[PDB]
Amino acid sequence: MLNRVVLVGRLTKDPELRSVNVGTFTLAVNRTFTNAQGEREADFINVVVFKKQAENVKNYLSKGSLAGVDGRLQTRNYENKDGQRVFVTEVVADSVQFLEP
Amino acid sequence: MLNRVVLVGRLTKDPELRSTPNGVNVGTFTLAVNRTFTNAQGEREADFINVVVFKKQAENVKNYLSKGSLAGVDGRLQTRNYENKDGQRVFVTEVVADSVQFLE
Amino acid sequence: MLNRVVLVGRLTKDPELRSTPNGVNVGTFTLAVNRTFTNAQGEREADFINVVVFKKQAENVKNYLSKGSLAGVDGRLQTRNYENKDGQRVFVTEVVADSVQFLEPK
Amino acid sequence: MLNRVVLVGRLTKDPELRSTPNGVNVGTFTLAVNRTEADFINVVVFKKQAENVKNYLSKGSLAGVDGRLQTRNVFVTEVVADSVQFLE
Repeated sequence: MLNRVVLVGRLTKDPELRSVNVGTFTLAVNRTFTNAQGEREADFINVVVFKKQAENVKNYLSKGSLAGVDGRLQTRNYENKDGQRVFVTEVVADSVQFLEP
Repeated sequence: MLNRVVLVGRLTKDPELRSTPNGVNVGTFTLAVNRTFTNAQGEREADFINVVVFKKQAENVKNYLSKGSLAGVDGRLQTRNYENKDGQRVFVTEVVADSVQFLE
Repeated sequence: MLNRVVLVGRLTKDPELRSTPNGVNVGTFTLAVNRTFTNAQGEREADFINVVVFKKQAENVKNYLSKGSLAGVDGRLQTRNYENKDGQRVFVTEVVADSVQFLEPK
Repeated sequence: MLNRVVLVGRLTKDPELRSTPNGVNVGTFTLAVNRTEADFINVVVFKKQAENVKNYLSKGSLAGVDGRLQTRNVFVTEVVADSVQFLE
């Protein structure tokens, strides 16, 4: 079934590599509208990359970089230290685009 | 900034409709999108995505969609975070649908 | 740069298979995807989008899909331009599909 | 049925102004999207958003587009945009 996600945003932090081996960062995607006082909210979207795509993100992207992301939405579920269940939704990037020279 | 999500899937359960303290309709359902590839043993697994609609979009999805209905969703990916009963910080990301298309 | 198209529609005709100078099979069909809004005349028009598939995916669409089959298409949008006898130009726009989903039974 | 197109590229010229028979304003530009050789995709915007694009974007500017795909006739298919997002 069809599953497609496209985002442009800026990384909140420097990307992490993680593992089997996965590259990870979170993208702040400003909304296109504001309230009457110009306050603009954002969404903080976790993205995961693999292989050379994971390598490209590690060598090009840093805190604050504007990036383009194209992928699938995948959901998983785990339990943590305190004994709580966490519901995870993320973008698994099929192609990431560095939008800055 | 660009924010676009398009999915096709089937509802896992029947949709729920509600009215905020302010009296606008909010519709909720979860969409199961089978993957296009297979896992290490040849299984095709699914993803279970929470979708949100408002206003007439929420009404029409409530009266027309039921458990198992094939639907296409066009919208944006939005993130929230709250502190629920047990006392947890819970991070929710969900699809806010600009248009739901009844495919059956 | 990002280039992304997601469509659902019904095939206008039955799909075509062909095999290039090299051997690879190329699948061809065009999709009628009705608009979500209405015209000044109160009913619903569609847009007719050419789709291109390759390799085994193109085989399946030839073996499974027919005129009227509802299908979903995911891919990238391509533009090229070439000619013919009247050596003047044909402007083609199409979607080359990364994945097709057959939304009806067969 | 679903019809969504999302691109990022650069305008080949400055966007143009124009209006329909019924006086509605239209802004056009063609978008040079890069493969990863380019694709050259015409984009249409409407009403006030045409005033937006004409002020914000010029030849070479990096814009993202989000919208529907539409056919017209001389066959022509364009991207009717729901929002152009000025990135540079």
